[PDB]
Amino acid sequence: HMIGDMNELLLKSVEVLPPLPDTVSKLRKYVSEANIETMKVAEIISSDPLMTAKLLQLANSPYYGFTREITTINQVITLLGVGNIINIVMADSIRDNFKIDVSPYGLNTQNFLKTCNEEATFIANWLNDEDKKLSHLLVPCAMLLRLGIVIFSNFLIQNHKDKDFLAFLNKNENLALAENEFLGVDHISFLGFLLHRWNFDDVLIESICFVRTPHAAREKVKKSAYALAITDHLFAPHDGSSPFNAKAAVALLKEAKTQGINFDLNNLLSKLPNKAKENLNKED
Repeated sequence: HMIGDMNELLLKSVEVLPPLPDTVSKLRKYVSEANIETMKVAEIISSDPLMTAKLLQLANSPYYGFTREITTINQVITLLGVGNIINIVMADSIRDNFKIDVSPYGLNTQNFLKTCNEEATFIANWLNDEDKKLSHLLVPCAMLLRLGIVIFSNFLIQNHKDKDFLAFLNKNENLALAENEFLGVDHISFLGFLLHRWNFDDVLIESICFVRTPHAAREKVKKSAYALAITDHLFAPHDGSSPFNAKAAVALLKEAKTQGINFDLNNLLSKLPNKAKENLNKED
């Protein structure tokens, strides 16, 4: 009600975040059957929005003295070690009631999580050769973006507003308007508040915050804001890779080029998901 209050409630709601059950299963299998490879651990974590957030938070903590300097899952693994990561992923907060459930947004949770992994996979596929440093930054950006609606959904469910929210959203078809109506804030703004409070790096934060206006970001944030917006047009849960959104992704690559940010047009096109490729010529 007071500008900034909702932000603090939401913050409290994510003081404990569980891992995805799939992360727990994959990590337990890999560990039981292993000596440890960091890359295999990274591959499991990198598709988990919740662990991405908690692990980056812990890694940017004053305890380690690299505050606001850790932005990648590889850096996280390097700083934290696999031992801490295992212990955090296997942990069980018995009394904790965090719900991993995007049904308030009209989404199938299992499909949403599977598409998160396809998006993570796409980013690496698209950029690991072309711009490896950007790929390493961008996967966490995209996962953190996806965490927005996971946090919002849990909050709505904990507070018995999820049904009213879904009804409103089903009827009105605009996420930010529904969020402002029920929470007083949108999830992208909240992510900016949240990630600043948790000592994340400013370029990562601002890539997320400027995803809707990448041209308006600071010069050093533009490349990643553009790349995140391209990805989001392709992988957004509600309308990712629609004719409109597929075209809009390609267009954005060409706009970034006008400012001397060089994405290879052909490389993106050849790497587009099938849905997007097939939609590129259809009417909006």
